[PDB]
Amino acid sequence: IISILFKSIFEVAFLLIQWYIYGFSLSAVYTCKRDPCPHQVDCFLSRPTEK
Amino acid sequence: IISILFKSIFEVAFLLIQWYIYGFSLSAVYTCKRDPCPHQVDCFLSRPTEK
Repeated sequence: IISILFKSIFEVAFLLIQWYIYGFSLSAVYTCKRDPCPHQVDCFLSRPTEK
Repeated sequence: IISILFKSIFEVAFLLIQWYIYGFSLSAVYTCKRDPCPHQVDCFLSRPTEK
């Protein structure tokens, strides 16, 4: 029973991190605001619909 | 005297137009905010000091 608890705890813990980090959809255009790039740039993904 | 005052008001009008539009010093980096470009770009001039 302890193993069956741990299997579900790991499963819901991995679902929560994916919900927090990425979302559940991918747009086609990303806007990036890092260095050494200037003010704001646009980047275009690869297969946003098939993923 | 009417010719002289006409040429002086023309002179001061052109000085005021140049003060309003350009200023009196060119920087070396311009920030451009126009379509069809993306969000904000920056363009480098040519000889900003000799001008």
